[PDB]
Amino acid sequence: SVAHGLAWAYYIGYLRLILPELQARIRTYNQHYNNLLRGAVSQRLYILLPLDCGVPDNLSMADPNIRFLDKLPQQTGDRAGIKDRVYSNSIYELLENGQRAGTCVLEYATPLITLFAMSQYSQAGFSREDRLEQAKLFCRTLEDILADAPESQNNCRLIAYQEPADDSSFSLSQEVLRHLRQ
Amino acid sequence: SVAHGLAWAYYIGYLRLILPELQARIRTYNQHYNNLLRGAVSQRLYILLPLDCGVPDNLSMADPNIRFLDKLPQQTGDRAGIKDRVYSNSIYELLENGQRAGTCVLEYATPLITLFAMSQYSQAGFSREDRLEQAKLFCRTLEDILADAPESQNNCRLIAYQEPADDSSFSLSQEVLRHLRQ
Ligand SMILES: Cc1ccc2c(=O)c3cccc(CC(=O)O)c3oc2c1C
Ligand SMILES: Cc1ccc2c(=O)c3cccc(CC(=O)O)c3oc2c1C
Repeated sequence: SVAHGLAWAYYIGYLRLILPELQARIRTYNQHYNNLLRGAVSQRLYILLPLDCGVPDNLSMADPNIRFLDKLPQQTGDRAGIKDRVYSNSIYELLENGQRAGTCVLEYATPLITLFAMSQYSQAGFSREDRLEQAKLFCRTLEDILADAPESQNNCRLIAYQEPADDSSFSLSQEVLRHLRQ
Repeated sequence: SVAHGLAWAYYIGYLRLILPELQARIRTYNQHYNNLLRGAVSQRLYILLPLDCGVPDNLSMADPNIRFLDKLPQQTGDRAGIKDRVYSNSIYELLENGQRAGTCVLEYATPLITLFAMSQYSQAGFSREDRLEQAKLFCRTLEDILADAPESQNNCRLIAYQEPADDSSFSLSQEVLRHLRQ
C-alpha cells in the first residue's frame, strides 16, 4: 500500500529526526526572543493533513488568518541521509477577528504532496479515488505509529480535515485553533 | 505497494527539486574552483542503491577508495514543502590503484533507510524478504520515472548493487567507476 509506506517514510525520514529536539528548540526560542514575540509559541508541532491533498506553496497564503511570523532556530542533521543538512521550522500567527489568537509551529505533511502528484501523473497508475482512500489510510497509519513511538510522545499533533466542497466558509485557522485550545 | 509509493515520493520530494539546479551548481564549481581541483567533477548526481538496504552514517568510511573532497556550494529550496531547508551535497574522489580515477557528487538513496527500518519494526509488518523484493522494485520504478522525467534528463545515475553477503570482495568505488565511465 502506498500510504502505509509513505507514513513509515514520513516518520523514519522526518518526524523521528525532528521531534526529539523540538521542545528544546521551542523552549529556547521562547527565551531568546520572548521580548520580540511578547508571547509564547506552543510546544507541539502541528501537522496539517488535508484529505483532498491540496498543499499550497505558502501556508501563509492558504488562509489569510494564518501569517508567518518567524523561524525556529535551526537543527543540523548528524545521521544517515541528513548529515550536515539544515532543517528549520516556521512559526505562525493565527488570527481571529483580525487579532492574534494563537502562535504555533505549523506545517503540511509532505507525503500529501506525493499523493496529489501521483494522482496527476499517468505513470503512477493512481486515480483520484485511490487518492482520498490512501490519504485517510495514511493518516490512520501515522496515528498508530505516533501513538506508540518513543520520539512522538506529546510533541506532535495531527490536524486532519476535509474541505466541504459545497461552501467556501471553512476556516483552516479555526480548525487549527480548535486543536490548539488544549 | 511500498516501493512504488517510495520511488514516487523520492522523485517528488527530492530529485525533482534538486536536479534542475544541480548541473548549474557543478559548472559553477568547475569554473570558479578550477585552480584547486585540477580536474572537473562530473555533471550528474550519482545515487547509490545498495539492494541489502545498508546505508552507513558516513559515506567516506564505506570504502578506502572513496574520499571526501568538497561540498558543492549550496542550494536553498523555494517550493512547496521546502522553504529554507538547506541541502548539502558532497563531492568525492574515486581511487583506482592508489590514483585518482574520477570525481563525482555522490549520495545514498534515502528511501532505502526506510525499507530497512520497516523490516526492523514489527508494526510495519515487513519481512527481510519483503525488503529485498521492494528494494529491487524501488530501483526499477525509479528508473522508469527518471527515464520519462524532463527535469532529470542526463543529470542522474542510479548505481544499484548487491554486496556479497558476508565475504567482502566488493569495491564500492569500482561500482561507481564502472558507471561513471561513459
Ligand atoms: C517537498 C516534499 C514532497 C514530498 C515529500 C514526501 O513525500 C516525503 C515522504 C517521506 C519523507 C519525506 C521527508 C520530509 O518530509 O522531509 C518526504 O518529503 C517530501 C518533501 C520534502
Ligand atoms: C533520513 C531519511 C530517511 C528516509 C527518507 C525517506 O524515506 C524519504 C522518502 C522520500 C523523500 C525523502 C526526502 C529526502 O530524501 O530528502 C525521504 O527522506 C528520507 C530521509 C531524509
